[PDB]
Amino acid sequence: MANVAVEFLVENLMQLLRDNVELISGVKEAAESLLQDLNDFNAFLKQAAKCHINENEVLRELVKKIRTVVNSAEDAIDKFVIEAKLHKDKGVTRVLDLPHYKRVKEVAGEIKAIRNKVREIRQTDAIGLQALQDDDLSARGSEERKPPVVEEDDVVGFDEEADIVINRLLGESNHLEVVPVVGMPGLGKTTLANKIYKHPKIGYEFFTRIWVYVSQSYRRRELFLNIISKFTRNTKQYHGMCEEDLADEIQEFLGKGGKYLVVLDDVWSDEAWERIKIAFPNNNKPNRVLLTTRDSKVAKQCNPIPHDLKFLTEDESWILLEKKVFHKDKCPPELVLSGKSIAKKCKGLPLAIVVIAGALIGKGKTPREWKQVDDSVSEHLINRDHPENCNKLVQMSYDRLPYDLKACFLYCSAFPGGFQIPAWKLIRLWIAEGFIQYKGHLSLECKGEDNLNDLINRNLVMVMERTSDGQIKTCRLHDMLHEFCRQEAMKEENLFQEIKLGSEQYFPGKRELSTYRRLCIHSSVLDFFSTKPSAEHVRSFLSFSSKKIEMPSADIPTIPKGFPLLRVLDVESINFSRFSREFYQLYHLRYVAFSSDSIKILPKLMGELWNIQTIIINTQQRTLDIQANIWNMERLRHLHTNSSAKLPVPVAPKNSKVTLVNQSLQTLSTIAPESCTEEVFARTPNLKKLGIRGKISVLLDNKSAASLKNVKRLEYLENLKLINDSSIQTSKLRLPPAYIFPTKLRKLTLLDTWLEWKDMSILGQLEHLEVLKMKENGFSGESWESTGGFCSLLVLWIERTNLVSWKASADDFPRLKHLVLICCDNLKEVPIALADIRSFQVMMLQNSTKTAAISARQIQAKKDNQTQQGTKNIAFKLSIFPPDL
Amino acid sequence: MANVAVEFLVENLMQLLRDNVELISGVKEAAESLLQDLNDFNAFLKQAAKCHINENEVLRELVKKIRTVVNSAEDAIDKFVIEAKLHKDKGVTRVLDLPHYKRVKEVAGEIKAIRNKVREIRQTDAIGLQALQDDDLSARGSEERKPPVVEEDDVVGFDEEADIVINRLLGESNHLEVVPVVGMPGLGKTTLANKIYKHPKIGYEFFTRIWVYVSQSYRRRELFLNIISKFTRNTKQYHGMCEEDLADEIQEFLGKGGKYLVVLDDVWSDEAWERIKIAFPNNNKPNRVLLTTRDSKVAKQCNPIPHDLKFLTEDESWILLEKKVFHKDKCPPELVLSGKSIAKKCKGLPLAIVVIAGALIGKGKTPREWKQVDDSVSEHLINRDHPENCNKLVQMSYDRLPYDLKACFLYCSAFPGGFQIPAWKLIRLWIAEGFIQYKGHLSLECKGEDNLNDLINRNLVMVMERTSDGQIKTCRLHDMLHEFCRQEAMKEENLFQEIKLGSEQYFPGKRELSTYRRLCIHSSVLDFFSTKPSAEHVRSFLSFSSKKIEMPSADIPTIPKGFPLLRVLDVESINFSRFSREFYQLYHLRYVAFSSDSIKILPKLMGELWNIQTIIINTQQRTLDIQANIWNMERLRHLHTNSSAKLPVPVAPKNSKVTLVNQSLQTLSTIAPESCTEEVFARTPNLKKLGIRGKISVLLDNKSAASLKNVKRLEYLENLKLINDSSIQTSKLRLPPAYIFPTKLRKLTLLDTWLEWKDMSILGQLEHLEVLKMKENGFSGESWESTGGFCSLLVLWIERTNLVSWKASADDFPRLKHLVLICCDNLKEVPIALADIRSFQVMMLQNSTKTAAISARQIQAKKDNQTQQGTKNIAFKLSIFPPDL
Ligand SMILES: O=P(O)(O)O[C@H]1[C@@H](OP(=O)(O)O)[C@@H](OP(=O)(O)O)[C@@H](OP(=O)(O)O)[C@@H](OP(=O)(O)O)[C@@H]1OP(=O)(O)O
Ligand SMILES: O=P(O)(O)O[C@H]1[C@H](OP(=O)(O)O)[C@@H](OP(=O)(O)O)[C@H](OP(=O)(O)O)[C@@H](OP(=O)(O)O)[C@H]1OP(=O)(O)O
Ligand SMILES: Nc1ncnc2c1ncn2[C@@H]1O[C@H](COP(=O)(O)OP(=O)(O)O)[C@@H](O)[C@H]1O
Ligand SMILES: Nc1ncnc2c1ncn2[C@@H]1O[C@H](COP(=O)(O)OP(=O)(O)O)[C@@H](O)[C@H]1O
Repeated sequence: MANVAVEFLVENLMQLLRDNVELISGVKEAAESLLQDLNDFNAFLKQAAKCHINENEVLRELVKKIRTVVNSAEDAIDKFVIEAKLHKDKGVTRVLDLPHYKRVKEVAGEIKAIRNKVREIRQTDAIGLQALQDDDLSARGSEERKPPVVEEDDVVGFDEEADIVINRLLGESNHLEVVPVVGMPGLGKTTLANKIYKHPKIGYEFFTRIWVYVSQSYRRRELFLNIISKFTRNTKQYHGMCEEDLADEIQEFLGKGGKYLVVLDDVWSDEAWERIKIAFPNNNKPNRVLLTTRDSKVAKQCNPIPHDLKFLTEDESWILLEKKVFHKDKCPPELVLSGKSIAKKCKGLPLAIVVIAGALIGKGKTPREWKQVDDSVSEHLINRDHPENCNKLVQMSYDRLPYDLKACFLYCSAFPGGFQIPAWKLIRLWIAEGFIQYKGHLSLECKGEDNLNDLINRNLVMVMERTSDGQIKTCRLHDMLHEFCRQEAMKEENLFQEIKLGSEQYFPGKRELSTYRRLCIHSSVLDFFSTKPSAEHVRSFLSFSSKKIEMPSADIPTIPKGFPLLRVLDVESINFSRFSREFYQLYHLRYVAFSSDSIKILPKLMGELWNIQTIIINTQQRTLDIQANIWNMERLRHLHTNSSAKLPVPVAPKNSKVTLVNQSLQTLSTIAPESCTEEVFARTPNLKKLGIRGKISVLLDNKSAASLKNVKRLEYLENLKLINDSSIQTSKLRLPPAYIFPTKLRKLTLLDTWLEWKDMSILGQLEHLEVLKMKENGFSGESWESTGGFCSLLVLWIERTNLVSWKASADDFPRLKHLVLICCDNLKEVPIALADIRSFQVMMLQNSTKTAAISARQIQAKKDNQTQQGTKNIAFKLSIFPPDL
Repeated sequence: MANVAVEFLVENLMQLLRDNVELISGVKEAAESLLQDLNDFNAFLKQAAKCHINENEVLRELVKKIRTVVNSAEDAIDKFVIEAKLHKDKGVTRVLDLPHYKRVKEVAGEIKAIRNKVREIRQTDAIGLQALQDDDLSARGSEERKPPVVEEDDVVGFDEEADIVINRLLGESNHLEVVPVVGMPGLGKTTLANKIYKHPKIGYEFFTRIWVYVSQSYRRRELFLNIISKFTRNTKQYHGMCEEDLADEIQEFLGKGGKYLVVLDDVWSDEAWERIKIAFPNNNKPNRVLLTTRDSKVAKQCNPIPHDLKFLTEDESWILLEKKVFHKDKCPPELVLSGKSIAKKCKGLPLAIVVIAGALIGKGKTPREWKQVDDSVSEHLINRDHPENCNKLVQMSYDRLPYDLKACFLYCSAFPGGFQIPAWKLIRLWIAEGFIQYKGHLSLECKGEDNLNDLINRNLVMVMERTSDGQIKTCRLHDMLHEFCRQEAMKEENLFQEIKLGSEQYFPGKRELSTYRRLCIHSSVLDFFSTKPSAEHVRSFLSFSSKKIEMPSADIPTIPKGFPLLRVLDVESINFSRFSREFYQLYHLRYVAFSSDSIKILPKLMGELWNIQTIIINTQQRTLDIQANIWNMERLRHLHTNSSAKLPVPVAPKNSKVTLVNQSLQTLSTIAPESCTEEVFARTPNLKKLGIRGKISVLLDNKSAASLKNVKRLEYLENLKLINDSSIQTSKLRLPPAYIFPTKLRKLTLLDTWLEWKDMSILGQLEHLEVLKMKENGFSGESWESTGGFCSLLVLWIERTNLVSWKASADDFPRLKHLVLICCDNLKEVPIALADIRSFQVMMLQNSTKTAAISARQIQAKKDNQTQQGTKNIAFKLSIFPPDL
């Protein structure tokens, strides 16, 4: 939508005028003029949006060229800004910088012609404003939306295929067999196969169970490395071994672990199965493979008997729609006939019905909306076999979205097919692109999380992984939605364009690449950069690859010089050895991610990019030294890192009264303990997440820095992590008293502190802490005895400890819901008093002593009797690692 | 509740341990013990609150003797803190200074005996936990509450008595006659009388109309000063007059305004009417006065025929109940029988029904709750005429309130009966008393406002005046609610104690005062301070008088020396010549208000008080100079003033890296223009309100306009005020461009800037501004022509300008709701296009030309025609203050 670009340009111009007067100084009148005209433009596009522009040709004619004239302005202003900052570097103290001030004033001549153009067009727009304001529709207020807790996890009317499949498997002893499943896209082969892979009988039967996704763009060796990973810890060794030997190693590991069930998803080409099957050892055991698909030929080839999936009958259809649109509550009677007619209109496709329930949630729950939706569906599914019917249905759902979500959905279609989207990165990309604008009081990140939850609710985006906290950790887009969104973006809106290279084709020429605004290259990238492209109007550049590619020493300069107007640059999948000066000459850079293996210092010139919001760095060295004045970069909001970062020593200005305290700074992913000082925390009042890697001892000792005591100043801090990199128990470490920590702290992580279990009382004293995660021998001992305090703790996580005896009472953990016990191969039993807590719902116990498993089964039987006893308890689910136990 | 005191002590001790380590260095061990013990008792009392406490004597014994212990600990800790801070001022560098640290360390010995007693209680209270694990009631989640828009403005079934009285009045023209009304308290005499005083016929008949609330606590001379103020512009002439001459002057002015209707409310004693009546000139006019009362005797005395009021019948009863509990929606059928049974039991009392509707909102909308409240209301209204039948019903409603709202509702009875509570001050007092504890993300002020709205919703608190923008401005409690709350506080909770000098009340001795925790003296207070009281354990002190009382030069030491442990101190009704040296040793002072007439400097000693949150200074000087280090005091949240305040020049610590940036500061009432600087605005990031009184020229001068340009830096600023004191139009003033102002600014006020009307284009560009108030010739000119831009402006307020011509179109102000036009004595036209704006609903026009009134009547006719045309328009109310216009 043109509104997005208009708003972003207005905001950036305002920020540049307020903040940096000197750069814009030669053209201030033109800046203010463009500001007024863009405000008026935005109002006009809103008024046009109120109407159905597609209904009138004149309205559609009017919108065109609103966007091009706006685009011409953005270009001229940005070129001017970069030119004048280069002038500042020139340091021409001449009063009249006649040489090359006439170049920045050539850009200003373009600016002036552009201001003249914008003054025009605005006069024509004033014509037809009154006529447009005569008409309006959908005059209503805005309501709230609510978080997407799990709902309808049960699968309507699909027990039949589940039981048939679970029956078929385990037929012939000592045979490696494959179970094909087919059925048109959106039917639910993955959903049913998930229900199988999570049915109790399957987990009872086979010990090893691997979930594997194999699309068309799948890679064989990438898959083998990960499957070997399922068994062992490190794959960096097998980065240097052949696929065949890798196939052999997977075979040995998989054969060792008794039986095995392996799931490969959405296969496309029979040769794909032919190649992948090698790793599986046919060692004369009843091991079952479960592949699903869409094409019939491959299913038939891999086994002469494919099990075809089934459509949902009319009743299943209506019940499913009722569930999705009305969630737990039951439908009010008046809409029943409408909903049943729509369900019948669907023909029993779970995908069409699901998206339609999303559209109904979007419209409302009033009879007029239901009748209109019924009429529209009765029109857009006249055929069955044509997939574009699903596209028409999704378009109908899509039309009702707010334009802000319209931008986010398309931009979520940017990622490659089959790629699992990291939610935090997706939110930060949305922020840096300008799709989320200040409205209200929520922090930008919270608004982004709410937007993602909204998109999940109407069933456009399917969630894949969730956190311990219950939040979302990784999402993606179903194939049909990906195709519809990609076509809509690359064709209509020109949001972005992709450059995947088919056989016997060439990367476009400079004239074509001239008309792009964003690039995505998810295929051979070094090949596009060996050509030395040049497109002055590329603002973003995305490359979400699978492997890590090295960048040749003679090829580093190409990105900075080819695209001198970047804003977003995510090349996390490309490893750099260094950087060139043109890099530090990129002055519009907002988002910047990159990897590296020999980087140790963040050069100081990097602090001259005065618009950076986000920074993400990967480095193999333990210590990363930062020399750029991050206290100078006003708008910095995040600084991620995987090594231990050594922040610079802060100094306030001497001749300037102004103090350097960043109000908008929310993260310091991993800083060294040496910098956990009073001043570092004086400068970050609003900090919400902090991490410290290094030798946690320096913190805990009270000589060098009362560092844990320094932590008291961060009032809003809500997440902390203590990572120790020393591998030597030089002394014993002691946590300070529980009045030093912040009050809202909600999630803590320890790793190799090696603390004594008596200190757990201090943590019990904390009030709001909701998740405790101690990994890799965080607390050392053999005797912990609960002493109360964990009033609100919701998830407990213990991994790689030598604890033996634990003792508690049902009043120690009143709100427990989740309990994680990993790699505790020296614990004996879990206290049974944990079976008394009502909310205790999920437990898991990995690589643990079998006596603990027997006690856990006792606890499960206890809670089963409780729920049987008429209490309104939440259902009980257990998990014990041993297949036998 | 004991919970609130427990929590406040815990929080204060935590803050003391964190920030001031040295003060509590000698006792930190007892301090930490006590801190853990107080957390344990907080949890204990929560569990006790789960099980019913009112009904059980064992519980009401157990809870006692914990409060005594916490109070003893509080007193010991506070005495320790004061003596140790005096030790800091002593500056004894001796390693071992026994004198006055032996007595301080034996104050720590008292602390140690108290910690021992707390340990004993800890051991004892653990006994008796077994029963608490058994019992728990009202286990449920918390939902949201919504802001109080007007509900049931219309009065159910009262129209008939309004008819009788409106018909009754005006019968014998040319006579001064009083109209009494009688009907038991809580029946609605003032509701009906307000309905009359706002009936169109009344305003049409009489020109002048006055509202004057009266009560037993009335004061005549104040009444007249108020009665004459309503007519006059300057009260200076009448201030030094005699009460009889006050009567004379009110007589003359009341005669000037032709006829008149005067309303006097809740007259108690005939002597009152006899003493008041002289001021009314019985000038042989058809003038009317309206009295209402709860007593028959005085009503008979005033006139031999009082019109006794009626009770609501059953239908009106149930109608009122459904209205109050369901607002604009209709009751679900199942609850109809219950609601009607309750309404019938209520006998027809509007107050009983209103309170029961409030209780029903509080509980829920489910049949079990309705049956419960029904079976309880049948139980508590056995008698009829008697008042206590009402008190019991309030008890039923009040029982369900959260323990947080119970404290605030009780604390609202501190104010003397018949006092209109200033809402902002009330919220600030609640904050300083610790009643509102940080919960969530809302600012403390927002949480307080929400709490007040909640209290209003249940119909416990009656609103009196609202602001321009629709918010609350002052409130009060109905008499019976005040009596119930007063007894409940003074007797059961010992929340506070009043000392009302009756004809036979005489000031308690030192022993009795040894037991109070808070005082309220709303009577002669100089008389109480002539006695030189002494009570170490008084924490608050409140005196909300109506007059201003000057403090004798010999009694300024009495407040500090008598009460050396003060926390809150509101004596805004007592003028101070100066402050004695003990004021600067009230180190616990959080809230401090006072007045003055000769103060010009806040001496630097004031900055030594490290806990001050709020400061209110009401000085008659034109300029107030501040020398206390505002940047040193860390918890400062507000600073209110009358004179152009001249803040000190900021300085950073030379030898310390610390930066003096207050995150909590949120107000500066009237700063001097000279101090507005980037140095100051750098220190106050979250500032939300700013005011600048002085010579606005320095600001608005484009050459020195760097001032408002500095104002550009406050991101969250939401309210700004420009007040000019100079009476000389020395030059013409121009607003800087609209990209300098913050983006969220919602309300602007100008006063004597004398700006050209062409500049209103700048203010049009601002997007979110919702209320514009220009007073006392803000914008000067004779020709303003609207140029669009006021996208979201809701109220327009023009006062005392020589504008003559105004031109606009219905697209100029799309969202206007209320238009205020006062003292515009030279306007000739009100563009008719304002009648095409649907949002426009209330209009006003005061001291304006007749042609404007004609145009306004045409506008009302137009909107009436529109609403007649089937459009869903919000009903239109027009008002011209002088009816003959
Ligand atoms: O807050 P309000 O209830 O709306 O009172 C406002 C205003 O207050 P704000 O602009 O800060 O909101 C002023 O009250 P104070 O700020 O001084 O406390 C005062 O006008 P001045 O700026 O000239 O002081 C005037 O109240 P009053 O009529 O008692 O003088 C006015 O009243 P409104 O409520 O009608 O806006
Ligand atoms: O499950 P989560 O709720 O995501 O919690 C953590 C955490 O994530 P958050 O701090 O954002 O909540 C870590 O995030 P990052 O370190 O990448 O910033 C991540 O990595 P760490 O191991 O270093 O904590 C870790 O993932 P994992 O432990 O698997 O590596 C993950 O916990 P999960 O195990 O559930 O992913
Ligand atoms: N039996 C079912 N009941 C309700 N919804 C279903 C069912 N089966 C699939 N879905 C819906 O279909 C989507 C899952 O996609 P899916 O059909 O498994 O992809 P494919 O079948 O193409 O591999 C989800 O939105 C899910 O809610
Ligand atoms: N029909 C009604 N008559 C009188 N009061 C009503 C009615 N409906 C609601 N109320 C509410 O009852 C409250 C108490 O009445 P009020 O007029 O204060 O008592 P009184 O006039 O007897 O002192 C008022 O705030 C009013 O809003």
